[PDB]
Amino acid sequence: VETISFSFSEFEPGNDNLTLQGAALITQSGVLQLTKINQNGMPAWDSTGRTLYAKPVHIWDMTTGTVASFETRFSFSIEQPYTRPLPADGLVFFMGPTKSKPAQGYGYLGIFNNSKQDNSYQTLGVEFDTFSNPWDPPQVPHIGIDVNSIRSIKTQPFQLDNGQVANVVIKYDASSKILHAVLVYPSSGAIYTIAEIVDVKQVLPEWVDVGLSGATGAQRDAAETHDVYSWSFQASLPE
Amino acid sequence: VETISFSFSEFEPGNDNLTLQGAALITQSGVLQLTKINQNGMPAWDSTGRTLYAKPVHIWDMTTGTVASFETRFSFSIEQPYTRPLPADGLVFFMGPTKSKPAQGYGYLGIFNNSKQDNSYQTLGVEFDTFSNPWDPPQVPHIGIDVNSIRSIKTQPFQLDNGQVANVVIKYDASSKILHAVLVYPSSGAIYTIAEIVDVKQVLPEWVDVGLSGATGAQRDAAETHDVYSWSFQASLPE
Ligand SMILES: *[C@@H]1O[C@H](CO)[C@@H](O[C@@H]2O[C@H](CO)[C@@H](O[C@@H]3O[C@H](CO[C@H]4O[C@H](CO)[C@@H](O)[C@H](O)[C@@H]4O)[C@@H](O)[C@H](O[C@H]4O[C@H](CO)[C@@H](O)[C@H](O)[C@@H]4O)[C@@H]3O[C@@H]3OC[C@@H](O)[C@H](O)[C@H]3O)[C@H](O)[C@H]2NC(C)=O)[C@H](O[C@@H]2O[C@@H](C)[C@@H](O)[C@@H](O)[C@@H]2O)[C@H]1NC(C)=O
Ligand SMILES: *[C@@H]1O[C@H](CO)[C@@H](O[C@@H]2O[C@H](CO)[C@@H](O[C@@H]3O[C@H](CO[C@H]4O[C@H](CO)[C@@H](O)[C@H](O)[C@@H]4O)[C@@H](O)[C@H](O[C@H]4O[C@H](CO)[C@@H](O)[C@H](O)[C@@H]4O)[C@@H]3O[C@@H]3OC[C@@H](O)[C@H](O)[C@H]3O)[C@H](O)[C@H]2NC(C)=O)[C@H](O[C@@H]2O[C@@H](C)[C@@H](O)[C@@H](O)[C@@H]2O)[C@H]1NC(C)=O
Ligand SMILES: CC(=O)N[C@@H]1[C@@H](O)[C@@H](O)[C@@H](CO)O[C@@H]1O
Ligand SMILES: CC(=O)N[C@@H]1[C@@H](O)[C@@H](O)[C@@H](CO)O[C@@H]1O
Ligand SMILES: [Ca+2]
Ligand SMILES: [Ca+2]
Ligand SMILES: [Mn+2]
Ligand SMILES: [Mn+2]
Repeated sequence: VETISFSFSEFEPGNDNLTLQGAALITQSGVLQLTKINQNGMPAWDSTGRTLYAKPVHIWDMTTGTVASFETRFSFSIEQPYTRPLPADGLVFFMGPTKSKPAQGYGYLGIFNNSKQDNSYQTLGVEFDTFSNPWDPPQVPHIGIDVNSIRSIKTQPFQLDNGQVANVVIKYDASSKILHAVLVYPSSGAIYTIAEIVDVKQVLPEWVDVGLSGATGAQRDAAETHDVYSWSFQASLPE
Repeated sequence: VETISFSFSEFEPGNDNLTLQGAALITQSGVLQLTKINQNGMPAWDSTGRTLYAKPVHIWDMTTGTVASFETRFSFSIEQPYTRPLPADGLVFFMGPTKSKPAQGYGYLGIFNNSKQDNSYQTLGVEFDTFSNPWDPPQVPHIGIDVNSIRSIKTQPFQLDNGQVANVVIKYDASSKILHAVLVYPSSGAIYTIAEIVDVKQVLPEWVDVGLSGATGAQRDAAETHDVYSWSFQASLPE
């Protein structure tokens, strides 16, 4: 069995196990700030940042046809300081082709280039979307399961607890092909759940990079923070 | 669309919306004690209790072939006062034929009569099992999805936070046929998730009773409490 796992209870600056892209930065306090925070302490608009684990993960094998089961857990907080304009755009946990660079920001969250369902993306993502684009349901924020498109195959609205830490658990069981995600806010006790069938062999390449991406809006002050405090991941490929 | 819903933020003694069976009792403090608590305040062994909602729920229609999506949420606590003998047996949320009475207690949790996979049971259950029987995995406690049998089709071990309140969310999406459950302990922040494919049309009758059942052990002091503080449920059958 081929297993891979990592656990960051906090982030240390200078760590070579994470690939920081775009605006992503690790503070001295051990926080991963996906999107830019200005000197005045306010979140900057027109910002895109990603963080990828430094080693590729073997998700499935074409020869044997076996697929890996995996689980990831992370904690984040989103603070929206202004009433106007509407905050944007969100953050997303994703898996896609290795050696990838940031795609389009804003509503595309740094992982897509347009709003089409294109098999060439070879990307699976679980988004926490804060702005309603034309391809989105009217309710924001919402959790969404993205399969080769920013147009989610399933969404679940949730109430943002401004600035509070949210705990996320995402699990994929290869036998049943179920991707199940949970979001919990310890501050209010709120629990949100979402699940859908996803056959990763029809979406992802055999080896993928795993990461987090965040993005702020296309207009002045259409922004919010996208801070991550911890991140763990484990995958097991039966051989 | 045929919808049904109920929400008990607390339980009131004398309420005619709940059918209490066996040892089940609602205290003056508003707590639903599924299994017996002696005058000395200790849980009694050889006790079985259930609570069913007073109205049957339309889960699916044979004529149109449509099936309902549903969600239930409840909070409970299990206190295990002794080191020896091992505590038992657990509690379970279930759906089965209408007008049913308690079945065998102990490891059968008040909803099964033996350890066979029998289609005649017509029962679906999500258990929180505290004792390892011969049909159980060695790890206890564990969450389990029971389909016409006490021998779960899927299990997920969890660590009991003795006497602390646990929050449970169980959701069934008819379109994908996914039954997903989550258990969260606010006291420790622990989150457990479990999911599996279950086609209710192959298990349950068109109309079912929904309830909670709990049971203590077959030997002296092999017991624990099974207290429920709140319970909500909603089901929607598309027509
Ligand atoms: C977080 O980042 C950490 C820093 O990079 C990761 O730890 C490194 O993990 C490396 C594995 O990829 C590991 O590399 C090996 O280092 C050996 C020498 O260092 C050890 O022994 C020294 C004494 O001899 C001692 O002084 C050191 O303190 C270490 O104990 C070296 O012998 C190995 O070489 C063999 O294997 C390579 C292939 O991997 C062959 O090419 C080579 O011929 C030989 O057979 C190996 O060296 C690395 O080889 C590849 C090359 O590109 C690298 O430059 C070279 O370093 C390295 O020792 C540790 N560093 C430390 C300080 O521990 C950490 O990885 C996790 O933890 C390690 C221990 C391992 O279990 C990994 O699988 C884990 O992922 C990162 N953590 C995470 C979660 O990603
Ligand atoms: C928790 O338990 C509560 C107590 O039982 C539930 O509330 C009852 O819900 C009954 C519905 O099943 C409801 O029954 C009706 O009562 C009507 C008379 O009472 C009202 O009007 C009076 C003035 O006329 C007023 O004084 C009262 O305070 C009430 O406002 C009565 O007219 C209805 O009869 C019609 O419908 C029946 C069929 O249901 C026909 O048979 C009949 O010919 C007529 O057409 C009806 O009466 C009931 O009929 C069936 C019979 O077996 C019953 O004995 C008889 O009572 C009842 O009014 C309320 N009680 C109260 C105090 O509100 C509660 O139900 C939920 O809330 C209600 C309001 C409703 O929305 C339900 O759908 C909800 O489930 C239970 N809650 C839950 C979550 O289960
Ligand atoms: C398609 C696109 O990028 N849309 C963006 C949206 O994502 C958000 O950033 C918004 C902020 O006002 O600006 C545009 O509408
Ligand atoms: C099959 C059966 O009822 N087994 C029971 C088990 O469920 C538990 O109650 C135990 C307590 O010591 O006693 C027996 O082993
Ligand atoms: Ca959006
Ligand atoms: Ca058992
Ligand atoms: Mn969206
Ligand atoms: Mn069991």
